[PDB]
Amino acid sequence: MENLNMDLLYMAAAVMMGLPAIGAAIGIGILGGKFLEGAARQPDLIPLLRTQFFIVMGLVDAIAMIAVGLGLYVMFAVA
Repeated sequence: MENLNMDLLYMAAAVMMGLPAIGAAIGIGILGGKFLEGAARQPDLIPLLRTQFFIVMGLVDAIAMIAVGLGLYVMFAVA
């Protein structure tokens, strides 16, 4: 209700803050690498537009979830 809802919002937001180290790091490294394999075959390819979409959508999982979730983690526990 009061403290239990603040423990739940905190724990999900810090779990979300670490999630980009799997998600958006596979976005840049593996779906930028697989993008450049697509550009060597055909520079306007359908799996090129999939992999380039996951370059932006990956590294934006990084920016949004790291700043909102590290913000909430430090507000509840450190204060």
